Formats: sequence, C-alpha cells, structure tokens
Amino acid sequence: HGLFKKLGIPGPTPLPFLGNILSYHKGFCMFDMECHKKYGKVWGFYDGQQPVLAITDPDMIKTVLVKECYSVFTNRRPFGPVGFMKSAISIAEDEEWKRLRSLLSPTFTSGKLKEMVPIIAQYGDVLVRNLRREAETGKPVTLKDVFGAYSMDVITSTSFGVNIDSLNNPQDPFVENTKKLLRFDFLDPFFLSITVFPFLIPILEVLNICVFPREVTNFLRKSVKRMKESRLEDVDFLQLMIDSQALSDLELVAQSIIFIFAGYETTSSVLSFIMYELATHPDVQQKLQEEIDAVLPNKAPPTYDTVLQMEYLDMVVNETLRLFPIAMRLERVCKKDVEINGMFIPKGVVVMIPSYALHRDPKYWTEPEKFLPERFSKKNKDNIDPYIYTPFGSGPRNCIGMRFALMNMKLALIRVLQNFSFKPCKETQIPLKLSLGGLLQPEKPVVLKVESRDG
Ligand code: HEM
Ligand SMILES: CC(=O)N1CCN(c2ccc(OC[C@@H]3CO[C@@](Cn4ccnc4)(c4ccc(Cl)cc4Cl)O3)cc2)CC1
Ligand SMILES: CC(=O)N1CCN(c2ccc(OC[C@@H]3CO[C@@](Cn4ccnc4)(c4ccc(Cl)cc4Cl)O3)cc2)CC1
Repeated sequence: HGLFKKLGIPGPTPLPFLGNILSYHKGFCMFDMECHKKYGKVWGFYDGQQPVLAITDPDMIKTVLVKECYSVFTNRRPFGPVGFMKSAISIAEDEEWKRLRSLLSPTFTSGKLKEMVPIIAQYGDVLVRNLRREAETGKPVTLKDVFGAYSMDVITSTSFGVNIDSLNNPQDPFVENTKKLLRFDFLDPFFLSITVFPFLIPILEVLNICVFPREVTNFLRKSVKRMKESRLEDVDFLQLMIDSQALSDLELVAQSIIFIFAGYETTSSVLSFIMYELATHPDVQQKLQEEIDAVLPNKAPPTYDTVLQMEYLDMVVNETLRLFPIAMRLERVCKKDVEINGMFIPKGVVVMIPSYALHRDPKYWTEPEKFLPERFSKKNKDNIDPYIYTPFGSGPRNCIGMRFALMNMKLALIRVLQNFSFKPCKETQIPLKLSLGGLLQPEKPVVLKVESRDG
C-alpha cells in the first residue's frame, strides 16, 4: 500500500487488505467525482491490493490509449474465474486479442452497415407496432422491455442471419438468459472476496467455478451451435467466424456471446437514457422531430445516408452519452515500467481513465450537470477534446461496435420519434438515479408514457 505515497501521487487512505473499496458504497461515478475534485490532475487508490492510477491529462490519455497501446498498454484488468470465456475478445490479451481484433472488425465496415438497414427496417416496423399498443391503452411503458427486445432482435439477425422474433415474445428465452449474465451488484461476498484475495482465482478456475451462471452459459452455448448449424446446411459476423476454420468451436461461441450481450444490454440501456432525456426536455424532443420530418418528409423510411444527414439527432445522442457513459471508466494494465509525459508508472499498475468524471469536469464543460445538445453543435464542436470525451474509448482497443450502436440507436430513435412523443408520467423517477453496478444502469427501470402525433 506504500506505492502511491512513494511515487508522490495522492489519494484516499487504504485499509489493510480491503484497499479503498468501502468507498464504493456510493458507486464508481461518485467515487471518481469526489477524488477528481479533491486530488486534482492525478490520484491513486487500491482495489484490494491492486494499485489503480487515475489520469486526467489529455495528452497523457492519448499516450496510454493510442501511442503506446501495443507497446505497454494493451490488455485490460484480468478477470476471472471466467472458464471458457477466456477466449472472448474483450478479455483476450496481447497477440490473441490482436488477431481476434483484425478478424471481427470487418463486421462493422461502412458498407456492411448499409446492408443492415433493410434487415433492421423489419424490426423497426415491429417496434412501432408494440409501442402503438401502449399508446392506445394509455398504460405506462417499461422501455427496457421493448427496446431490449428490439436490441436483441437486431443483433441476432444482423450477426447470425436468424429471426428469433423477440419483439412478439415477451417471455423470449434469449432475453431471460442474457440479462442474467451480469447482475453482480455491490458487496456480493463472491466478487468482494475476489478483489481482496485475487490469489483465490486459480483455485476457483481449477474447481470449475465461474462468474457466469452455467445454466445461462449452457443455453447460450447451445443456441449459438444451432444457429451455426443452419448456416452450414444451405457474409455477416457468423459467416466471418466460420470462414476462419484459426477459430476453435468454443472460441466462436465466446465471441458470439460477447456480441449477443453487447447487442442487447448496451443498446437498450443508452436508448432508455436518451428517451428519458427527451421526455424531460420536450423543447429538445420537438426540435428533433422537426429535423426528422425535414430530412424524411411524411414518415419516409430512414436510410444510411439520411441518418448521416440528421445533425441534431447526433448532437442529442452525443450529449446523452456524455452524461451516461455506460462503461464509466476506461482502463488498461501497465506491462512494463514506463515514463509518459513526465510521469513514472510501474509495471503491473492499472491505469484508469474516468470517463464519467471527465465528461463532467467544469474545466472542459460549462454547466456540466445540464443536458444541452448545443454543446456538440457544428460551431461549438471544436473546443471538445476527443480524449476528454470518451463514451466509446479511444485507440486500437476502443469500442469495436461503436458505429453499429450509433446507427442502430439512431435507427430506432427515428422510427420512434416520427411516430410518437414521450411524456413523463407517474412511475417516472425524477431526478434519475443510477445503480451500483459494473456498467451504468438506472435504479428502477425507466418508465414513460407514449402519445401519438397529430391525429
Ligand atoms: C452505445 C453503446 C455502446 C457503448 C457506449 C460502448 C462503449 C464501450 C467502451 C467504453 C468500451 C471500452 C473501450 C476502451 O477500453 O477504450 C467498449 C468495448 C467493447 N465493446 Fe462497446 N459500446 C457500445 C456498444 C457495443 C456493441 C453494440 C458491441 C457489439 C455489437 C460492442 C462490443 C464491444 C467489444 C467487443 C469491446 C472490447 C474491445 C476489445 O477489447 O477489443 N459494444 N465499448
Ligand atoms: C465477458 C466480458 O467481456 N467482460 C466480463 C465483465 N467485465 C467486467 C465488467 C464490469 C466490471 O466491474 C466489476 C466490478 C468493479 O468493481 C469490482 C472490482 N473490480 C473488478 C475490476 N475492477 C474493479 C467490485 C469490487 C467489490 C465489490 Cl463488493 C463489487 C464489485 Cl462489482 O468489480 C468488471 C469486469 C467486462 C468484460
Ligand atoms: C467499474 C469499472 O471499473 N469498470 C467498468 C467496466 N469496464 C469495462 C471493461 C471491459 C469492457 O469490455 C467490453 C465488453 C464487451 O461486451 C461487453 C458489453 N459492452 C459494454 C460496452 N460495449 C460492450 C460485455 C459483454 C459480455 C458480458 Cl457478460 C459483459 C459485458 Cl460488460 O463489455 C467493458 C467495460 C472496466 C472498468
């Protein structure tokens, strides 16, 4: 625990064995907000015994995320016991990650994204139908239930060329199982013990103990094999992975499960945050509709080219991701002793970039608390540092599905907003309050009321 002292870097005093984890009672976002304000440009703390160095300087951020990615800052914090999911790209290391990256990245080229628009359009139709049902009754909507089903429908069909039709089944197996893959929350004596005694991880790995429920991984393990069967019995993410067979049968499933979960969880999450922000700013919700109407007059179906035309939509999406970067923190492990922009960083340290905190630094963002889409306007855009604003990370190891998620959320949003308007109702949580999880999640689902437009 003497490390940060010895290095001259400040921070909260750790407890023996525990480190600074009891500070996690208010969530990672408040912890990082506090430290940033108290300690300044750079601070340090201990997740159990693991030193974590938070950095704030934009050029220093470019160094660990971009310049020295391959050389020293390549991998993320080790995570286990993880079992067969060690193959997964998001937790793969060094050259294994490198070749997994160059394999799967063509999945999301412009051109392949264009192909996905007519495929998503079908589910866009089922989306507007389900919400219309809720606009007729006047009943409240748990948005995570409808945008989730939509996210799940979109990512299965674009990646595996299979229509699991989640949007009509409220009790679809692909959504029940996939949502029960994270969940871990604060103070679970499992994850808590693993942060404090990470030397236990090997034993758990040896006893075949796993973070993910085997029930849930069995179903996902099965489902993907069935989907792989269909393609081999008559070019997307699936196809791209079959062709490499250098993927093992189990490595393929690992990658799939990443994309399935990322598809479902990430997309619907952000969508709920966007929807909330619009419903609580109808001034902004209307200005967006005006734009959607102008670029696509009388309910004209959206296209890849027309999405790129909607400047205000992109502003609104950007501004939500500023307040709600679901990853909260970027991180990368230091492979070897190094000096960067003047600062010594020892081997083994976790270097952490506090996205959430920096998106609210009064130094770069005037009135950081407020939802103001005008921040990202063409005339204002050039004062934003691209290393301060990092909803999708930066460099060779950024979010592989960035552009897909942006297009797909914009697609849903267009289909929704050209048809409906969203008003806050009874059950709606104002102000919004966030869970104490590993990804950014609201405590109690976002509930809004749905009105139809004109007549
Ligand atoms: C708007 C929704 C999304 C947000 C805000 C988001 C954000 C992020 C962030 C911040 C990271 C870490 C990047 C870094 O460490 O620099 C990441 C990684 C990753 N994301 Fe996303 N993401 C989203 C959607 C998606 C989607 C739709 C997919 C797949 C279809 C996906 C797949 C991945 C993968 C595979 C990684 C690990 C990359 C690697 O280590 O090679 N994400 N994402
Ligand atoms: C399959 C896959 O791609 N991935 C597996 C899941 N990965 C992931 C996601 C979130 C995440 O944050 C987990 C949370 C973050 O904080 C702790 C400790 N911790 C682990 C890593 N960094 C900090 C924690 C400490 C003590 C207590 Cl009581 C509860 C928790 Cl919670 O786990 C850690 C890892 C993301 C990548
Ligand atoms: C709280 C904290 O310290 N941290 C929060 C989590 N941070 C983190 C670390 C790694 C990471 O890798 C992206 C991986 C890639 O896919 C997912 C979902 N996802 C999130 C953003 N983009 C995709 C994912 C897939 C499957 C499962 Cl089971 C769980 C998760 Cl998530 O995260 C995404 C986020 C690590 C640090």
